[PDB]
Amino acid sequence: QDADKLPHTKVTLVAPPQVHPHEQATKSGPKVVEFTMTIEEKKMVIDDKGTTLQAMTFNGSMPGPTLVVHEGDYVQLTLVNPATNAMPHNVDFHGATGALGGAKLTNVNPGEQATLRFKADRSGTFVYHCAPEGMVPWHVVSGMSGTLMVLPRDGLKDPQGKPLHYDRAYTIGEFDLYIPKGPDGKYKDYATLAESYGDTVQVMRTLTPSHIVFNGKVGALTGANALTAKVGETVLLIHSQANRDTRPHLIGGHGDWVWETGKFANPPQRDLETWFIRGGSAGAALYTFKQPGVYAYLNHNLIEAFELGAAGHIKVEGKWNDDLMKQIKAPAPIPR
Amino acid sequence: QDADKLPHTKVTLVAPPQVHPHEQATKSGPKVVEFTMTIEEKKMVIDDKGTTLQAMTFNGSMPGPTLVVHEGDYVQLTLVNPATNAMPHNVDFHGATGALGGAKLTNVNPGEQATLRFKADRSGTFVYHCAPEGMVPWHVVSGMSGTLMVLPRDGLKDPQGKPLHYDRAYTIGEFDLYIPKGPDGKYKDYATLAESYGDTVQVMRTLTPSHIVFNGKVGALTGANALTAKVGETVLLIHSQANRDTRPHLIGGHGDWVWETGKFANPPQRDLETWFIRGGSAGAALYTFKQPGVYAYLNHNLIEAFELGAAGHIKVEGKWNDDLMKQIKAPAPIPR
Amino acid sequence: QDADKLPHTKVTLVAPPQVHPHEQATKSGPKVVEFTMTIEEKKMVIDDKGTTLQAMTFNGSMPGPTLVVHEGDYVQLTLVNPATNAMPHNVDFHGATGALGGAKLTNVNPGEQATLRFKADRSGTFVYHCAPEGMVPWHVVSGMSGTLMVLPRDGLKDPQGKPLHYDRAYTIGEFDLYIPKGPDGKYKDYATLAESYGDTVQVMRTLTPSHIVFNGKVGALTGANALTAKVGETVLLIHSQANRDTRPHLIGGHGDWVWETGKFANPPQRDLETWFIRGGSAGAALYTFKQPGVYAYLNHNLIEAFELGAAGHIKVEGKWNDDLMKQIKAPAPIPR
Ligand SMILES: [Cu+2]
Ligand SMILES: [Cu+2]
Ligand SMILES: [Cu+2]
Ligand SMILES: [Cu+2]
Ligand SMILES: [Cu+2]
Ligand SMILES: [Cu+2]
Ligand SMILES: [Zn+2]
Ligand SMILES: [Zn+2]
Ligand SMILES: [Zn+2]
Repeated sequence: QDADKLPHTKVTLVAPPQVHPHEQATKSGPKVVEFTMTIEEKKMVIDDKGTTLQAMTFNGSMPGPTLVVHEGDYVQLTLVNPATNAMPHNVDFHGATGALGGAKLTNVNPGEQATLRFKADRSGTFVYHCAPEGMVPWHVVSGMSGTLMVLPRDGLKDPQGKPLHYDRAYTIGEFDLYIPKGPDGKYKDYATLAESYGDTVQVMRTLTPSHIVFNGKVGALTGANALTAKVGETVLLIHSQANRDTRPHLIGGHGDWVWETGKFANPPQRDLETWFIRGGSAGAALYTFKQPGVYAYLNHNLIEAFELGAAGHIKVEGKWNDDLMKQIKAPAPIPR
Repeated sequence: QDADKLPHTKVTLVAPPQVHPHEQATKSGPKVVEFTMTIEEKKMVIDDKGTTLQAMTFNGSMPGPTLVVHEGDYVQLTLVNPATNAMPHNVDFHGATGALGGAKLTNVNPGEQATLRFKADRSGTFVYHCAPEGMVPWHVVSGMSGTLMVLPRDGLKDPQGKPLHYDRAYTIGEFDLYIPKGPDGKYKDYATLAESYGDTVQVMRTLTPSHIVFNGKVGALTGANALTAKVGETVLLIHSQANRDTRPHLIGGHGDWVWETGKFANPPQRDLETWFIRGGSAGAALYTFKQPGVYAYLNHNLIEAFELGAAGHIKVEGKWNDDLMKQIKAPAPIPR
Repeated sequence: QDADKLPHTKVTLVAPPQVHPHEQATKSGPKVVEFTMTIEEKKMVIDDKGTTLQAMTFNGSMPGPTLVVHEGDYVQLTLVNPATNAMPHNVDFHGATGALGGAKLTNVNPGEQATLRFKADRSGTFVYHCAPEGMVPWHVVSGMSGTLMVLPRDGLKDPQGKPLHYDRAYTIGEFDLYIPKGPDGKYKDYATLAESYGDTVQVMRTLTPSHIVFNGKVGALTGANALTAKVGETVLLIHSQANRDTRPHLIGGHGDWVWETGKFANPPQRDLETWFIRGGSAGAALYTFKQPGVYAYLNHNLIEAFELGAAGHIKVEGKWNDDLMKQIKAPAPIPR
């Protein structure tokens, strides 16, 4: 026990899909790691036809940034709700024990801020999300979630206890969105956040999302914004879904080691084609690239991916390996 | 073999969320454990606006009571269908081998009763449900399911083979309900069970539940009816869903050890934030409370929980632990 | 490396639910295994009321046939798209590494054919499916998927490393179908494949299937077409779902050993009542029959099974075992 004896570090958060610099295995000791996050309500364009979402976010982004600590650290968050916002908010860390994830101790009306500490005594990727009483699903589906990664002190491990590592970490929040439609069957635009509410609840209750998006927008992780890697590189793909199940898949790739339930004291599974993230959870997959090219990373309900938007790209540099894959005969007429 | 050489015990069932008294590890030997259950059709109020369900139940409750035996025992059930009921019924134990779970050997018109025996040769929590030919989903979604827990003879075990135990067992049946609506868009009330049928089937086919409820009602496990524990206590949370997937989560807590597929010869997983119960199955989680307070136990599709009703509370007594969690700065104005 | 040094074998594919002859454990060495498949677009009757699907298939069947190799082999597929078809097509093997599963190297307009080779370096059942740019979900949901099983060289293994085997392999593709309805609320019939498109997309986007079917049709694996086994026999049930989650269950039976994620380097789970196939994946269960009779194999969302069609039968010959299950008292009046 006593956390007050311990050294402090301040961490500067970065925007998804990146994750702030951290060590995997560490020789360092339990610290009190300090973070600050600032809630921002805002309208966002979520697709290529100018449909908007009256959104709510931690730190301006969907998802919130990923916070990283080691098992044994103490997370200390200053949560700030500017008076420029319209709603109260709080925070529920699934990584934390007591007070409803910290939601009870972090209720912040606009103009307020609070500071929570909890011990990160359990390794894994864990969702955090806003949970204001009477209003939980709305705040979550409107964008208010992210990931806390608690790495084992000696870093990641395979089922045999052998070390595993990644060279690059990426963070993907998947967001099932419930955008209301007018009598004309066009999506509704709302002047304020409060005004989106009633109509939104009614779409939510149909359990049918209008949109399902990575990192805030259809196409968010495509084009200039595609993720990147090199043949030989190991990536950790962190995938959070605070409200609905999803099934990540890397087209042309695999999940070399996957913790689908996101909890690193458990052995991961290997060679996965498609894994499963349970709504209300974050999972983690390692992949070491072996072929160059553009890969698709997606929800493998293909409707949810291609029709609804749950899909991104990874652009991978390096040398083609004909042993792994070879075009023997290119497309050509069927021999007469 | 031969079951006829064996001693008999009669078990007196109790109503959910409690589970009848049983031993975990036992020095005792294979018995023929005798149970009796009586089907009851009845109208139930399922939410706080007086919406009713033309329900069908084992022993008067949703879910049915939980039956407990040890691996190697023989379950012997007398299933009674009173002439005061309108439908035939039977029973399908997923814990059992042959005759479609026992459904073929237990077809009981109103006024009849039958007695089934099967060997409980496989450990785990297992769903049982009514499965009358031509009418299976209807009977299941209208309430006719429950759990058979078959404990290992030497009790529960962690992945390393170390003993695990619970001090208190709770049983939660989650029920996706398909209540029809009138042209006025109000829920339909039906004078008889038979009359609910056609309209219900049509809602079912949309795969969109009107309600999703723990133990028969919205708010069933809240207020006076909240579950209870103490700091230091280990609870086993048994969660059945005979028809639809769900994703249990304990807010402010974890799944210390979880058998999401519900089968105790498999190693459980640890530190889970959210687990997954496959429709047609029962799972089991252990949690040892470390902080006092009211916890929410819920389906972490938050729409299904807060809008539709898949949520309950656990009221936990004891001493707050500031090491685990501490309000450093309560909500207060953002410093100018 | 070099695949060109290696011997070739030609495999003759068979129609589901059968799987072409293969060895489990093998003393043989890495070969280049050659397959050819021919795409066929066609109208199919999918239920007992003459509803049709403008379908697209590999080799004339839903699902495609199952291709079997051993870990270390090279799969070499000649994919043929006859000029009698209307669409371009390709193939994405989840078992393969690079070029989007091989989709990029296999784009075949009608009248063309291509040949792909990749190394099957990872054991498991893996989905393959057509993935033509701009048109992926449509081709997949209209029938274009199947399984590649890559067996370990020394065959299947339990979590302790002990050998496992099957005597009979069956392959089940489950297909969520999105059949449009007219203003009269009857299913739409389409003269051409291209004409089904726009309406189909709109049903897809509701994420509500009109039909969910094993192997192309409601009742496909029932009656004369039921699967078969004997008491004492071990079956491997391969279950693919290229687009949507499903939850296989064997009524009256179990999953003795189950790889729900379908990847044989992972330990399987035992005693499962219901397992979970993630959309975009194939899983595998072993079961050794202990009782004769007709079993139901189904998606245990019972609505999806009985209302929508995700259910088949297994007819099992042999001797009843009263130790496992016994009708103690048949149905008879409740004693006065
Ligand atoms: Cu909020
Ligand atoms: Cu939560
Ligand atoms: Cu019944
Ligand atoms: Cu069942
Ligand atoms: Cu195609
Ligand atoms: Cu795919
Ligand atoms: Zn590396
Ligand atoms: Zn205890
Ligand atoms: Zn055998």
